[PDB]
Amino acid sequence: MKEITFKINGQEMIVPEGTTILEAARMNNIDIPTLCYLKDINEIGACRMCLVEIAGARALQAACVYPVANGIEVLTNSPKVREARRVNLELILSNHNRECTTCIRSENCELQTLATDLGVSDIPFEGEKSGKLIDDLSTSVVRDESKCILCKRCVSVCRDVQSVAVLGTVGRGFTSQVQPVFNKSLADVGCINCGQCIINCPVGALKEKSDIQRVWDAIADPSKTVIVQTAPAVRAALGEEFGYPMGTSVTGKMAAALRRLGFDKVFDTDFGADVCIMEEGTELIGRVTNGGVLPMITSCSPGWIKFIETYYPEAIPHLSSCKSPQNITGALLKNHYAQTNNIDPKDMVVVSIMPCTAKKYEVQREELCTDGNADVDISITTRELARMIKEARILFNKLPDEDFDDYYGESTGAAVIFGATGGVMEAAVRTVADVLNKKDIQEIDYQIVRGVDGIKKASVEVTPDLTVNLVVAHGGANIREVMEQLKAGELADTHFIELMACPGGCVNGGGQPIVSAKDKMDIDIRTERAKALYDEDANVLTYRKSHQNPSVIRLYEEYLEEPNSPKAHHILHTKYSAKPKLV
Amino acid sequence: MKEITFKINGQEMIVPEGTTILEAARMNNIDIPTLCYLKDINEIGACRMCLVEIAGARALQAACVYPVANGIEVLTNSPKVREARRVNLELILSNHNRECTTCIRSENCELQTLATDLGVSDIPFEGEKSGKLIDDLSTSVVRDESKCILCKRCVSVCRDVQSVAVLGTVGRGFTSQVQPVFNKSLADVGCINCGQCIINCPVGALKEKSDIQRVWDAIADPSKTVIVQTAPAVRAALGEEFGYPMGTSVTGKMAAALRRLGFDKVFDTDFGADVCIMEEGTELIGRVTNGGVLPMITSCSPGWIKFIETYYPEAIPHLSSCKSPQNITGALLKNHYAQTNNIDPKDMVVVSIMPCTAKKYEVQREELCTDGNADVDISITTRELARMIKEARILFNKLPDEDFDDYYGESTGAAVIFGATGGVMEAAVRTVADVLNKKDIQEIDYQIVRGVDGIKKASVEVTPDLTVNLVVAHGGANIREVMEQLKAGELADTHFIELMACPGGCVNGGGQPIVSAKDKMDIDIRTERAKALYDEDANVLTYRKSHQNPSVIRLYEEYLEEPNSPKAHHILHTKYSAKPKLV
Ligand code: SF4
Ligand code: SF4
Ligand code: SF4
Ligand code: SF4
Ligand code: SF4
Ligand code: SF4
Ligand code: SF4
Ligand code: SF4
Ligand code: FES
Ligand code: FES
Repeated sequence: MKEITFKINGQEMIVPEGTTILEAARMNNIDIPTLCYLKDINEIGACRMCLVEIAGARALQAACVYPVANGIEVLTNSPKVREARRVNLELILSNHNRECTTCIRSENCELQTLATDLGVSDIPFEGEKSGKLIDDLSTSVVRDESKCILCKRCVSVCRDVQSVAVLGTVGRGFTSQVQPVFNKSLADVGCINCGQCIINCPVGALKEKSDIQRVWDAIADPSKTVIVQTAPAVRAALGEEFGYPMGTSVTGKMAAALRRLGFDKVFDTDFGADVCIMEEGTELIGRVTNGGVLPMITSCSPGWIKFIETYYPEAIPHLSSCKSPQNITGALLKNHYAQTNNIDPKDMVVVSIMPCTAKKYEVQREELCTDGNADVDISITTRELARMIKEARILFNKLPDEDFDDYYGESTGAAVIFGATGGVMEAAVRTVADVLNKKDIQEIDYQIVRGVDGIKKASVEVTPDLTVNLVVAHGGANIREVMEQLKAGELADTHFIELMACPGGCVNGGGQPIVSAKDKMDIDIRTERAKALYDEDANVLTYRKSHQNPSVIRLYEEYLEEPNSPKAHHILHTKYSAKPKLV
Repeated sequence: MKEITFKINGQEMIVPEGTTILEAARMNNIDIPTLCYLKDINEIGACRMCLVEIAGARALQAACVYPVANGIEVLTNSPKVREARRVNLELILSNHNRECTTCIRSENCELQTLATDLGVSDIPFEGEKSGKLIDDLSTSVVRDESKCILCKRCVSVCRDVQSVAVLGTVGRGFTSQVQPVFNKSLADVGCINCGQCIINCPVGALKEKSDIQRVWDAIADPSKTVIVQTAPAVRAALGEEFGYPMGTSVTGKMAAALRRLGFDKVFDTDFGADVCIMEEGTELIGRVTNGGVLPMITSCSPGWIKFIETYYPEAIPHLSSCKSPQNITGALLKNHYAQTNNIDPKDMVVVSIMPCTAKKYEVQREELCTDGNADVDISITTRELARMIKEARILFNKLPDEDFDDYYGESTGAAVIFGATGGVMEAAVRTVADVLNKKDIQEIDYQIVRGVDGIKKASVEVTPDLTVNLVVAHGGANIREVMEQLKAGELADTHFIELMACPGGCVNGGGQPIVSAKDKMDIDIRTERAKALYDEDANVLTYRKSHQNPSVIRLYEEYLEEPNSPKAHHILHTKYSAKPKLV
């Protein structure tokens, strides 16, 4: 490690080799504007915002990608720098459609914050913006080309982080635009509905498919009763919308606010989640005792199973036949609650507040229906629920707390930890150990693989006669790596591999509220969300295990008999088919 | 008091007579959109944004000015209400220029918040705007009629609370615009530079005169050294810009930030304020001992003295020849500091940070010059200081603290109370009692006059042979009332009256940062600012009395000789002439 000495603006510093002047000034309490810069993701120098005077330099240099050097002098407040920033913002703003009353981003468009910050009132230079081509055809992602700034963040994210890379650049000059391949639509190619591309864009050129009109139409029907259900991870970040500090639980406030909307029933996805935990435990027991297809993987997140269908069909024996916890609880409410309440199943409308955006495509699937009836009707993301609350506009900061409904709102901590990565797998191994060997484990040690961060390996003795190999995976690149190893066959001994496309778990999902870059250089939002969720876990004083909850025991005794029954297979078990690829 | 029962949205409530529905919903934790409503100021129903359904009503009614009645039923989320709100936003935005990148208000324009809140899709209803012209001619206030939406808050403020009313409405249809009288400019009529009209406008149609370009030109000069001057009320509300809670002191942080800006010298006005208090007290003693013109009034705030010379020339003999504390400090730096430092008086540039906007007109006055030299050069408000430091872009939330330079940065609590209501006169009577009778008083009981709030009276025995009558006034209507009473001669026995043009004192001045009506309904920002300033006063552990400060004693002994000297009169005392009126 080499030590570099540099002198800026009255202060000298020693830094390691590879240091950039930007985060060096950040550490030394100086801020420089950023558009195209992301920490360790997009470092190319296309933004052309961050100019600083360099001693001995013919012209200005961009501080974003500028490596430090020894003995240099840097001054950041010359008149040339200010004039260059003003003129360059005037140039770049002549393309972005200036009707900022109606952008979804609106208040936190980083371009708008820069525009106000530089105080550049006038725009002397006119122009002819590029062609307006609204791609309002796909299922989840909507693109608008009248806004895009060629920041290149979206393409870098979809190339590196997700290892999919269905976006590229075409043309030259004004003809240069970001497009999918073959001039098709997003849904016509192998897009995974990752949600990272829509969350990382600093302008609002991308938006999600809005179904709030359908929601208002559904709630407007007196003949239709509404069943709303909640994720464990909605209270992980929603408080950030209302100016609350990171890590606030508003669960009772959320229930009260949803009741003020006039929803007939409020409920949690937790109960069916415990049901499917019992499920995967049951076919674990079966595949152990019958030599089932191994290694086993879950079927929780729609995104990566979509990826497996699209790209690697050869692992289709390895998937779990179970349907998603969303799908489990949706079918459960549409059947058992309907039987108890003696109401026509078409007379219920079920709405879900989930953070994945891939569920928008997942609900559109033909085969996720029971008895020809829709298990769930409308799925919505956290951001658009927030805007629904804002258009209703109840002062959220003074709500009291409320409880959930019988029976399917009850909670357990091992099912609270669904929000973080591997909590599903933790609950599964804890429950199967409790069932088979009466073993009381709370946490599992994880082996961090050298050179790859985000992949986690574990192996704990479930029974003295059977030690189960455990692998955790989040991040599309990690999925690609572990799938390549699985095709190579070196994971033959492995038993469970848990996968989601979105890195860091659902707290880092596509439906989570938008955050800027500044807080990302400060604090990992994943870390604070995980701490808040784990603190919520430690406070669950009713049950830390799913199989001990009296509600799931009641349902199993009365209506579900045992898992892997013919009724259980017919209602909760499904098959998947490979999808045609257009790549 | 009559009790009214009303049943809204599933809950019944009792209110006193005259309690309209909006605050009834507010205390019941329900919010309704407001544009044209202000608490106790503007109740007219022009906005037509706050529509709510009423049982048995042919059409919708505006909740803003709708009185409650017994046995009514109110529904707030019918589809009719939503469609009406959406169409009225679509209509009203068709006139407001949609160039929201470069409004001064920008981020916190209430129209932007409403536009995002209602989630308006597009504006199909095109056309042309009203005729436009920018009156970029007045000294302080700048108008842009292309933006304004006929909220009528500005005209109500300038009519009621200021008792000036130089704004009105003209024309029919599109020709209906708010304008001054006789198609003139703002500076051509009896405008007082109140600043309330600037602070209260919820759209950004009004702004202050910007001189940041002159500031950057001045600081760019190496041949000119810069001395910056701070008012005590600057840190009363600066923190609100950076997301800090109400009542945060960043004084040392401000000193550090200013030093990072390249200012050569920093100084606090408390020294000159103490000198002015001594001069006023010496004039007190002289007019008592020589039968001077009574009652005594200050000459502190430029606004009200502008009002007096413009409207009531008969009060000139009752006025005090002393200049404003910032002006006296500027002259002192122009003469005594120049003598000590042996630097040519034109080679200094002095910039002042005032919460008044009337100082912009005040510095333009030709009579306020010493020896043909400009006492102070540039004055800027707190808001544009925030803008200049934001574009300077140092991360203000992690700055350490710094001290002020000698001998003119030292402070006393008697000068800390300068910004608060009545503190100047408090310090004056405390110091004169200390000088003449060695009387130790910390606070004086005040008589609140019945029927008028903001007019404040006291009479405590300064000496057993002389009790001084004490009156404090803030608010243009209160100024008008006390001036009318003075002309009637009812205040013959009175000795001191304070006149602050902006209501509530300079802590509520035009230079303070913009706040929204949501802030104004629940809490008075004046109250929290006064509490912060008084807590700062209680922590002043160096001196609670001006005349015990060694710095003022040194300057009086070495350079100022005795107060009310011929040199003191020639340097610190001035005459005012009546200005022609065009009303
Ligand atoms: S980039 Fe989009 S959100 Fe930002 S100011 Fe422009 S239109 Fe508004
Ligand atoms: S969406 Fe547009 S602005 Fe955002 S990264 Fe992609 S190309 Fe750049
Ligand atoms: S959804 Fe995923 S695959 Fe599709 S463009 Fe975005 S990041 Fe790429
Ligand atoms: S992290 Fe969450 S949103 Fe992302 S794929 Fe997994 S379950 Fe879906
Ligand atoms: S009213 Fe002014 S500040 Fe508000 S959006 Fe329009 S232009 Fe921008
Ligand atoms: S400044 Fe103009 S737009 Fe604002 S309230 Fe007054 S008249 Fe209406
Ligand atoms: S500065 Fe004062 S007098 Fe002039 S328009 Fe504003 S409120 Fe009225
Ligand atoms: S109250 Fe304050 S801001 Fe208003 S005129 Fe007086 S000193 Fe200036
Ligand atoms: S912000 Fe520095 S090059 Fe992008
Ligand atoms: S807020 Fe203006 S009419 Fe009600």
